[PDB]
Amino acid sequence: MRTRSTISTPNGITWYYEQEGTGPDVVLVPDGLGECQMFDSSVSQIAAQGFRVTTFDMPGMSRSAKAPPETYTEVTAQKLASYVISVLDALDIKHATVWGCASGASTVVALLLGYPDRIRNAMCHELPTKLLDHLSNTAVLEDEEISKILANVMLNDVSGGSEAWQAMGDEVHARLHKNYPVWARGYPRTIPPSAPVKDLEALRGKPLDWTVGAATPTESFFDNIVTATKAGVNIGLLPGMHFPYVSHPDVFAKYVVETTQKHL
Amino acid sequence: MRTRSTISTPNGITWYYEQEGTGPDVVLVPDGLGECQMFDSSVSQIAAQGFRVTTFDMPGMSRSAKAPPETYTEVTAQKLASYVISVLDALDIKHATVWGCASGASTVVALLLGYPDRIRNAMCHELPTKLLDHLSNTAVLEDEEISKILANVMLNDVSGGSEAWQAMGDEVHARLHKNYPVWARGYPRTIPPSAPVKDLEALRGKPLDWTVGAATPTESFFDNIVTATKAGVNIGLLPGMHFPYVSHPDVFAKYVVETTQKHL
Ligand SMILES: C[C@H]1CCC[C@@H](O)CCC/C=C/c2cc(O)cc(O)c2C(=O)O1
Ligand SMILES: C[C@H]1CCC[C@@H](O)CCC/C=C/c2cc(O)cc(O)c2C(=O)O1
Repeated sequence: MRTRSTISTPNGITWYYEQEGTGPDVVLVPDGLGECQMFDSSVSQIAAQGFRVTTFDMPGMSRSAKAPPETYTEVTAQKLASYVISVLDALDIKHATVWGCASGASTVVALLLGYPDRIRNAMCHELPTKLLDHLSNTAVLEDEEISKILANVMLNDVSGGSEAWQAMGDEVHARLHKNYPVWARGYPRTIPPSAPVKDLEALRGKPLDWTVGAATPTESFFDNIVTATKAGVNIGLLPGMHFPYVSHPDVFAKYVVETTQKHL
Repeated sequence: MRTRSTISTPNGITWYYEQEGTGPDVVLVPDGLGECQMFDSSVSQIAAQGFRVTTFDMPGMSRSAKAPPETYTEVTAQKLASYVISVLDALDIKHATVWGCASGASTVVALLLGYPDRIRNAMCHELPTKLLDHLSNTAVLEDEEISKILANVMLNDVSGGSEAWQAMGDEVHARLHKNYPVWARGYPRTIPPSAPVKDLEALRGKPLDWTVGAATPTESFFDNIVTATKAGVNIGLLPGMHFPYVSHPDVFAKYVVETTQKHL
């Protein structure tokens, strides 16, 4: 049985969140698009091994759109880690395993470095460290231009699984549609320079497990692989590209549970 | 003015080879397909910056097909390094900068480790260290079935640039056609276990520059990036996939000259 509800935190944000299961806490942090329905079937699968799985739309996105502007403009890993700690405080989640891709990847690493007593272990996927002009440039476009371009980039290029991406269904793509412009304006200029992965030696020894997409072109996250290896941090592959929890939910969920079990 | 000629080495191989320019020696070793026409426009570009550029079809391939069977069956980095040393002996090339992709990548690092006095510096691209069963399994297919499959894999998937691949023209594709089966039967089962990168500390400090394709899916040469980083070896990207000297000849040739200049 899945809890679907809202909860507020004193930084002005009213989070849509979901939660299933009983056990050690595992938290699934969304990617830049902030849409936690992406995790839907994995939440059930992780929870069915023995875990409490919690997830939530991110601030200004989808059903957590009721939030102040500092919360989705000039976004940084450190700001997002703060937000996620706040919703963990509110849900009384004291010690959490965390997953995150993209801006969520930067969030979970910032979580791990910033709040080490809170984080049992952190799985980051495809941590954006480099400014990409094709993304940054969309921000100056009109909202509806942005949705069209980005919806298409996800559908045809980088879902890692187009049928799975389509099958999320119309409600989700209608929420995504509204999120594309707030993401485009809030994330790509300021998320990469905030990458909390320039201090190699802070990563060393930490309980951190890094993945990249198997089918993702090598240039996108080449740098993650270099950085992990310099720092001794476990690094490997999941199938797909940026959304393995959409395209390969079974392999995704198995990986989250195995990795969490490694750290109980 | 380009020398196009043959020369014979005492291991039974008659090499087709080409050579242009005057300067320090730079040697372009083909990938598994053994076809040196792939380097055509680069040979002129590299040479025009004050190098003597040499290249050749590989044994049992294209115009270097007159060779004994040991030279293109159960092929290995160490065997290939031997073969190229032999043709460098014959052409009286005493010190050489070397490039190689794929089996050529393995060859040039075996060269570097095995004949250090001979190798000024080695650029290796996409060094195959893993057995792939989809490749190994083509070997039992009918020659002509292997050509069709493999011609099509290069054209549609892994060229890194279809137009450029097509533009090489009919003569080269007709030589490739014959090479695909010799390659499939000779290389994929035995080239990877011969990977001369299991001794990390032999690589350390050597004058080696490693690249992978930018557009190449991350899983194919993930392991190169890990291995280079562990060994302090310089590692970066070129555009395209397995054949940057076909798809991006300009950036290929610039990279070979810049990198060679770093080592005079
Ligand atoms: C929203 C996803 C879209 C993936 C598109 C994907 O194809 C582009 C992948 C590289 C960029 C991801 C990205 C980069 C940033 O600077 C900030 C981010 O929040 C992301 C990120 O979350 O990417
Ligand atoms: C000729 C190309 C095949 C291109 C398909 C290419 O996409 C196949 C995947 C990469 C591996 C290539 C490879 C592997 C080996 O064990 C030995 C080899 O000589 C190669 C190699 O030369 O690769």
